[PDB]
Amino acid sequence: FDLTVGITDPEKIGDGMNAYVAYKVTTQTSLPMFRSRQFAVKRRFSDFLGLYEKLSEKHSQNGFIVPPPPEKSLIGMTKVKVGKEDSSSAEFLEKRRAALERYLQRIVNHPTMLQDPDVREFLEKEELPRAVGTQALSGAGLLKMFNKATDAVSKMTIKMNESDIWFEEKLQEVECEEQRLRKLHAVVETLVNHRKELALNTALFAKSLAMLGSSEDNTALSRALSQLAEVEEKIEQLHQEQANNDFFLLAELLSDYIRLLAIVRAAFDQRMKTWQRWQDAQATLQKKRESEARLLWANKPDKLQQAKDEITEWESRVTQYERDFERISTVVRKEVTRFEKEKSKDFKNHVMKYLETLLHSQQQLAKYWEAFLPEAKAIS
Repeated sequence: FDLTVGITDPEKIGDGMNAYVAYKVTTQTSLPMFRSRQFAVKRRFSDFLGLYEKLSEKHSQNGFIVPPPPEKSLIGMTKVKVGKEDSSSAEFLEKRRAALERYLQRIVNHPTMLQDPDVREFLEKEELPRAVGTQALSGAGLLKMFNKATDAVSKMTIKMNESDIWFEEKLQEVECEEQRLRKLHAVVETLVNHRKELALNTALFAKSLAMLGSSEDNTALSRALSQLAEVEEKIEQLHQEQANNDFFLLAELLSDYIRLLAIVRAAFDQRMKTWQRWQDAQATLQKKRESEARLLWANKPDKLQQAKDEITEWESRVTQYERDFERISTVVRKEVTRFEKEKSKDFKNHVMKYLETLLHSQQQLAKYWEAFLPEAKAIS
């Protein structure tokens, strides 16, 4: 609907390792679910992240993807792309703001799940939202580790279902995706390596004019070289700004593509879990109760009514699983059609960044080269 935020208020408590900021959020969307219709909240970086990961666990157990926030607490410390949570204090605040508004736009991008009242009232107020969210409670961590170790053994026969007709595309694109993101972000790290010393070389190009000041001083030469100074500074500013912004755009796109793909691979892993749930449910309910029917001639009506209500309730649970297969697959239809429209949306976003680079390149290159035109038609 309406989302126009102003990220302000750098309330720094500690500097260096994982700086926590109560930053301003100008809360739009004046729909009548939002009470005051004009309000701005503060959001403390120690507070809302843990509660949002709690709510992310909640809408993960019914089954959805999460938008990645600015990450911390073993998520923003262990190989986001390199690491360095020490740098999230003063210089990568712009990276925090960028991925923060990516997170906010992806919050907007689930309009069916946008009608969640608790997170709307929490982002609607500024209440210092429940500061116990900074946490280390990974007792489910090793649990899901050996669950992943079991799924890596027992995924194969369930892959052969109708799931294959929907997963062969995702497997092909995740193989091509990990190949192209390996190559592309390796190019990004080499860009981080050499664009900075390229900017330093442009600074030494400027200092070469003082080196010319240590030589013959002719003013016709001096005007030309002092004009070339601001020429190379404009060129350095333009393409270094492009090499910064478009490349961390594509880096954030690769990162949240990785995280959303990991979420949906985990979701199909839970669908395989529900497969083995109904499978061993049916195996116990049939084998054990036809072993009771087998043991009819231990004649009492106790195991007869036990057989009856056990097969009734537990095959009702089996039918719950076989209907929840269409429920989970329908949720999969929803979130993968969300993926096609979201891929279209952020492909449009980085392609409008490309043609926006073309547009500001057109108007900037045009304006300062026509500003250089009279001093090209005259002495430089």
